[PDB]
Amino acid sequence: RQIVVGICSMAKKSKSKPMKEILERISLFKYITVVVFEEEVILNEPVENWPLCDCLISFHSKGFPLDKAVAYAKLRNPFVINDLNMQYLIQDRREVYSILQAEGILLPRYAILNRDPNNPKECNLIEGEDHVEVNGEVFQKPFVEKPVSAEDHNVYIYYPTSAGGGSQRLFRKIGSRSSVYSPESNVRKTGSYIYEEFMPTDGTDVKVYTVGPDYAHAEARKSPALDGKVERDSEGKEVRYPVILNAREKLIAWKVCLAFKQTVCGFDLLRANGQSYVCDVNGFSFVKNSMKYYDDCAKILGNIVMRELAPQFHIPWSIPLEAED
Ligand SMILES: O=P(O)(O)O[C@@H]1[C@@H](OCc2ccccc2)[C@H](OP(=O)(O)O)[C@@H](OP(=O)(O)O)[C@@H](OCc2ccccc2)[C@H]1OP(=O)(O)O
Ligand SMILES: Nc1ncnc2c1ncn2[C@@H]1O[C@H](COP(=O)(O)OP(=O)(O)NP(=O)(O)O)[C@@H](O)[C@H]1O
Ligand SMILES: [Mg+2]
Ligand SMILES: [Mg+2]
Ligand SMILES: [Mg+2]
Repeated sequence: RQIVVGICSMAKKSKSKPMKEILERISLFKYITVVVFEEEVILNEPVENWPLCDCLISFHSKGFPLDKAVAYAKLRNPFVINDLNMQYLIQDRREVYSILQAEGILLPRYAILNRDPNNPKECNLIEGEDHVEVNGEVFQKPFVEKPVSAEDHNVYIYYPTSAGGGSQRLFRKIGSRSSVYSPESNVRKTGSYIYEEFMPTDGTDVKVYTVGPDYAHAEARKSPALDGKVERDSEGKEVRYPVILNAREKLIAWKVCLAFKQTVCGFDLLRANGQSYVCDVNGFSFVKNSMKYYDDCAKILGNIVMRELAPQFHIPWSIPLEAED
């Protein structure tokens, strides 16, 4: 019998072009059958009625019942590609940063401001014109202010007086824009935030996409900290710039993939001051518009499934070679 790979995510993800590109390729594996769980089933059926699988690829996005996925994995005990419980922690930037620190991964100097919504003024924040003090720790402008919820993309950057003051307000892309300037120079007064040092890059962010700990694709985009206008080619796709990871960065990718237990993992790197700093870990994420990524990702995922489960199924399997980039 076939080894069944189950895909469990919201339909927007399960029917996305990159998902479909990868699944058609995984399906080329002789002994693998792919089953995509229907969103209506995920949302409305108890987990006892969900399809069986031997290997589970499942990940959280908006509206996804992560508690049900975890209960399904508990019930059926499949081989899990991206750990489900870690996906609760990935929603909280404080937990992400704590894991990165515990792994010796360079990240911006930071402090957490936890604010009681009942007594918002009592928290340990002192604000000057050109700096803040968070639990006594000083951040000179420019600094970054991130909501503790990793799903809240309202990240603000505060400029020093020497550069005109005010702030850049980033947000989930709305059309041709990913940020805007604001004359406001004072920090937000409601909510809990991570404050961190601004790392000077060349104006680009590096996005890294792992498929297991030994393969990572990287590419760069214009930072929204810049001016907020999204760069587009004549075709209307967002401009992306080529990146090859250095030896240190390839190790970063290995560590992030393993520490978060996300085989398929996206994260952000800031190249600054001759080092590379992780500033965000997003979990499950596919590269778009690269035929070579689709090929490599599907092959790697298929080989992981076979290596783990071929002996159980008495299917003969010799471990092949695999790419890094
Ligand atoms: O609801 P918001 O937190 O504000 O943002 C959603 C995106 O969901 C982010 C999210 C929220 C909760 C958990 C994980 C991820 C969601 O991402 P995904 O998790 O579905 O990938 C995003 O879609 P995409 O990544 O495809 O751009 C938007 O969802 C629109 C939406 C749909 C249904 C109800 C509300 C909102 C977007 O909504 P708006 O455009 O109205 O802000
Ligand atoms: N410490 C920093 N120094 C300089 N730039 C930063 C810093 N932190 C964040 N940024 C910039 O601000 C952007 C958004 O911050 P990030 O921590 O990536 O938030 P996000 O909202 O989780 N993004 P994503 O989940 O990738 O959609 C980054 O891509 C960088 O361009
Ligand atoms: Mg097949
Ligand atoms: Mg990011
Ligand atoms: Mg993020």
